Amino acid sequence: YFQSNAMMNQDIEKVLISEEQIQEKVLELGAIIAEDYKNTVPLAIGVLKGAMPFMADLLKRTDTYLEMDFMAVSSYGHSTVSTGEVKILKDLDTSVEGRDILIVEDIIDSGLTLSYLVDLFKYRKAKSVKIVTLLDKPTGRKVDLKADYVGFTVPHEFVVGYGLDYKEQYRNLPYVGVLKPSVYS
Amino acid sequence: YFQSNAMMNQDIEKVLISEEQIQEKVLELGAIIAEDYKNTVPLAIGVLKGAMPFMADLLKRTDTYLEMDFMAVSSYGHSTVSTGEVKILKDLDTSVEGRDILIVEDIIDSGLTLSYLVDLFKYRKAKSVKIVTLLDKPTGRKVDLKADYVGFTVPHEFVVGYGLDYKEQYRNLPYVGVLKPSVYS
Amino acid sequence: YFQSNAMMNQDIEKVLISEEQIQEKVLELGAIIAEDYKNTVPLAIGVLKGAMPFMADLLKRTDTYLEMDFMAVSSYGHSTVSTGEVKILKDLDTSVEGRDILIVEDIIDSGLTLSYLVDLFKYRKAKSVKIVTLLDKPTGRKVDLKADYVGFTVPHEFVVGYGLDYKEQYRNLPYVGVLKPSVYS
Amino acid sequence: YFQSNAMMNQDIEKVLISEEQIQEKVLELGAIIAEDYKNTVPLAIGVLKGAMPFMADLLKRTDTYLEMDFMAVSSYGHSTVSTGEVKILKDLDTSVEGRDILIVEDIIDSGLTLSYLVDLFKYRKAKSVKIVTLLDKPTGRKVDLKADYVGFTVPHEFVVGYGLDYKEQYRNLPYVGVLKPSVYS
Ligand code: NA
Ligand code: NA
Ligand code: NA
Ligand code: NA
Repeated sequence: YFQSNAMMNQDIEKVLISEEQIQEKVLELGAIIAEDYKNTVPLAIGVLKGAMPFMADLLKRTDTYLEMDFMAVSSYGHSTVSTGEVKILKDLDTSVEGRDILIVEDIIDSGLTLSYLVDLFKYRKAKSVKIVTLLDKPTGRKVDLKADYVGFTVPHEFVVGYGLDYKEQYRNLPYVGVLKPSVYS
Repeated sequence: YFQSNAMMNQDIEKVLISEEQIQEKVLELGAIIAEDYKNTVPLAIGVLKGAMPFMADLLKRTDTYLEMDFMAVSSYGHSTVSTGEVKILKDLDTSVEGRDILIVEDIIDSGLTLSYLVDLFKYRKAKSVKIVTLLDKPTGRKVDLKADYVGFTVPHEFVVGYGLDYKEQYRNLPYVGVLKPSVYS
Repeated sequence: YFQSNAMMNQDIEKVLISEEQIQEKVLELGAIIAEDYKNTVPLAIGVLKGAMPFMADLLKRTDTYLEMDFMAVSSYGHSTVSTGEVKILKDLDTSVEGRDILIVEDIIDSGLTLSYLVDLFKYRKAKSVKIVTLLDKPTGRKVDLKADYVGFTVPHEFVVGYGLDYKEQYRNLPYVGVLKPSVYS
Repeated sequence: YFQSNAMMNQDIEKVLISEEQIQEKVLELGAIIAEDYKNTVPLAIGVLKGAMPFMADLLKRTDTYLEMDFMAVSSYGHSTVSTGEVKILKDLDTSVEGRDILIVEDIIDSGLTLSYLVDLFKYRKAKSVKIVTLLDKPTGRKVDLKADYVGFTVPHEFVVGYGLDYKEQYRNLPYVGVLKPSVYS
């Protein structure tokens, strides 16, 4: 009976999106974004913690002047389930007024919290607000919200990796995998 | 006479560390850290915003269970320049007590800020605190502080890219470059 | 020649609003607010740090069920002076949606930051947003904004005390005084 | 039958410490503190939200130069029930190094949170750290901690008022009362 050190791959049912697929797509989106933001320096924002790996790869493949920033938010309880209103833990380091804001996200599902942030930025007089998401789960929507750039449309699979976690782990996987039912059931 | 949109490359005097060099070193360091933390899930933390690109790539090449978190800090004025004490704007999302902390940094120069945080984590009863930095400028130290893992030891260059900025721009370059004198003086 | 320890009163040229006046006005305002909010538990919010002494005394003389909360904000520089847009350092502990918000302030001058907060709460779907200020300098307005409750309308005086500071000192005076010119110039 | 508008007093079993007692004590503590901090300008800190009414009254009865500041913290869960380690939501606006810190609190019960903050300030190189608390429940201690100034020693009563809440309400009472079992049972 061979026993060895636990590896994350042992918890993965299958690879939904490979690292190779991801890099191919990041290269595509970054080129499109560079073209679309040619003239101005936008503020590319990521909401911690999920967006980090994608935002990092995407922006280095986006050949244009831009500024990066980040926000941290937390839930107010069941009221973060109605309008998506969240508690701001860390706001942007610079003002939104007159800026072209690009929100970089790992996945859009219910669309609630991203919807709340987009309109908060429009309230703060952003010149524009657009969203680029690596993954999109359209059947999950609880409010209408269409991302401006989408890497992949995914079905209702329990996904982890490339920013996506299960109990704060797995975010470091270089691919998006489907977690075996055993691990979370 | 022909004009057109500006490109970041025009502002770079030379490439100090190529994207290929960074990737080779990230692979190397990822493997070493995975080996060192194979029997425990450490808390890998990055201090916004410079550490992101490196933290993303490094953790992707570190095949072990681990948790990610982030801190945001700001200067208290000259009392930060003289001692490292910084104002915490976003604290860790989880407790430090009993955890193995791994601080991921882009560059260590004076070492003041990092030293303040290291001893803050020790005050909070961390089990261990280690530091991995992509770049190390040992001649700049104002306090004794040696990184546990170092990608590159750099000389006296004005650098930008791969997280390093000049007036908040250039962090998205996929390499570490030397900025032309004209741009900052 | 006799010297001794310094006393704050030495720095005050004249009492503008005495402790006796403030207390009489707080009693009056607290009774009005209690009547206006008798059938609802409003969320009374103070923006740190100036509003504290007034908010403590006001709410104590307001005999009705209510909840207290506080926000902390900082300036974005020359982008907070022409919009009022400020950086949120500490957001409310509870959601704004559907709540009657009562902002307690020490003084309204330009009305910029307060106007930004009011419309922020309306963006957050507050049921109502009202403002009670101990002092009002209407001649300083940079935006149209009238408080719903005002203790005293003040002229063009350099004031300190009862929350108002000069270099973070004097906030503990139990009255509002005019600072001797010597101290600030 | 006779039904009237709900008043907070209807939820109060009895008044444990009256407004009259509170003011008499604040006057005493304020005079002692002004004497103890005669020569220096201490940084008087309050942890939101409970400390507000007391800090407000106490500091205005403290006739000495001082700076006020505030912190906001949140629990990490069960790990905040061992060392008292908490998540910092709002840190001090100024540095602690070399400052005489005076923590103003409404009540010390387990002593966990305050013990963590006191030693955090000593870690940040405060010149001194002392505590003034309105109420003290010494039998509640889970860690050793004696306040330097204490208004009243209270037994194990479910208290509300003068900053103390029950479901975020009652903080505005101008006295400290014992809540009727009915209300919380
Ligand atoms: Na651009
Ligand atoms: Na591990
Ligand atoms: Na009410
Ligand atoms: Na003093």
